[PDB]
Amino acid sequence: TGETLGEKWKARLNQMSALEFYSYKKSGITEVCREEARRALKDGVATGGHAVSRGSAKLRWLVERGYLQPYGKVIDLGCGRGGWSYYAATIRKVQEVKGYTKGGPGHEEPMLVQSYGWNIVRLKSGVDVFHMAAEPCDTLLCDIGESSSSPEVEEARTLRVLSMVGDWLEKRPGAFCIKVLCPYTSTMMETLERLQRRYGGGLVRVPLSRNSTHEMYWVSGAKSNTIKSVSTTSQLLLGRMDGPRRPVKYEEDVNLGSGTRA
Ligand SMILES: C[n+]1cn([C@@H]2O[C@H](COP(=O)(O)OP(=O)(O)OP(=O)(O)OC[C@H]3O[C@@H](n4cnc5c(N)ncnc54)[C@H](O)[C@@H]3O)[C@@H](O)[C@H]2O)c2nc(N)[nH]c(=O)c21
Ligand SMILES: Nc1ncnc2c1ncn2[C@@H]1O[C@H](CSCC[C@H](N)C(=O)O)[C@@H](O)[C@H]1O
Repeated sequence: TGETLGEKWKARLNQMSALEFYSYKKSGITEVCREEARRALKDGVATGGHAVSRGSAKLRWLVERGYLQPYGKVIDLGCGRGGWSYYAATIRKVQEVKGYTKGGPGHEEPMLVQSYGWNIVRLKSGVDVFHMAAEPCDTLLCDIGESSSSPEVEEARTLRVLSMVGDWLEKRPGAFCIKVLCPYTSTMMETLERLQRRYGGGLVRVPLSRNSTHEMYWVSGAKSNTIKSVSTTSQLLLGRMDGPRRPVKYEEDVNLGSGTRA
């Protein structure tokens, strides 16, 4: 009554027992194996081509199906350690990549490794993108949204980055990948259609994502209907909460390799 499918989903999620939530997080999702790569982020090995974060595999999932084909100048807002930046540098059509994150006592500190094409990567900490001016780009990236147990707080936060991203979409990317932390409220499906009407694109759910978050990524390579695509992911997560759990589909993490300009 009066609630969206996503709203009716997150309510039951907040009422799950500790074990009911633990066994449900990874049930039936796809996940990249990062064990041997975490022994690389600490051994100082920058040559092995490992990923710094799991975001490298997530973006590798999206770029490898035309959901976004980066090129020219690319920009990743909230790069953290640059999981999205180090994969974008391996793309052959891109030239300049710049990452930006604060990395203060509030969040993750950027890491610099030697993945293939690391010379074109510019990751600096100490930036607040909510007070940053938009620069011309051909590929916009944004992975900022922060979880919250209240569907209204996730809404109040997601509209803030979508209003900030409108200044970078005012710089007209050629291919973008914007994360919509909460797309499932009646105010959300409203705005996401309003932005797609003027700037194009569509939303898509990545199998790298957990069952605990309703996050979806607004891409430039998919033209899906908004309300139907969001509701599809809503109904998809609900079925996983009732029956017996299912094993996670493991995969090999990206291997960005090593090298220089080419
Ligand atoms: C940790 N946790 C998260 N969620 C739910 O999953 C959604 C996203 O969960 P997340 O795991 O993706 O979030 P994050 O990326 O920060 O990792 P982590 O698992 O460590 O969760 C930490 C955050 O979850 C929130 N949280 C902690 N405990 C609970 C709880 N009992 N119920 C709801 N939210 C919680 C807190 O705001 C905390 O900051 C949250 O909105 C929440 O409804 C939980 N639900 C139950 N029923 N029991 C839990 O323990 C729980
Ligand atoms: N308001 C803000 N301004 C700048 N960076 C922010 C921000 N809010 C969150 N962030 C940053 O966004 C990052 C998201 S983690 C994403 C990292 C990377 N895109 C990857 O996929 O691997 C966090 O590390 C956090 O530091």
